[PDB]
Amino acid sequence: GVQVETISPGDGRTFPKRGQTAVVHYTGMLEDGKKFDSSRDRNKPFKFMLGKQEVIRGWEEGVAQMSVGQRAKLTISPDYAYGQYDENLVQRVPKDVFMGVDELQVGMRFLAETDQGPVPVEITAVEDDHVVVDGNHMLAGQNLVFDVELLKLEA
Repeated sequence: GVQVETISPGDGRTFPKRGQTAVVHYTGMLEDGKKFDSSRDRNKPFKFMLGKQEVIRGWEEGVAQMSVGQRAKLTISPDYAYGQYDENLVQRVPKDVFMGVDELQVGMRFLAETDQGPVPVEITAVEDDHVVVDGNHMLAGQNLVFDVELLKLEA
């Protein structure tokens, strides 16, 4: 699930509700603390509507527990973030499928035709007779930690 630890208190009175626009500054990190996203690095607060599923479940339920002005640590499990690692989204392609006359790089990300539709995949390994294509989210299976400050509530 998601756990909320207060960093700085809010007003303890105004809390997000469905359909309301929450305005936040956030820093996203892996469990070890390595940063992967931060609205503060863009100098732009991040806005999202509660209940619209514009953010992960840990945010939907975690930010709802925060009052305006509050800064809090959100500890989020994979099921409440970008999901567990899906082994069905990893496959070995015999290399014949790829038909470029120029470099085919490990780490290249692109939209591939999948049974679920055109979705992003990544070449994570190339072997002599096989290419490993991984469609998992880059953060799949990762416990995440967010520094979130609820700057405003709007509607």
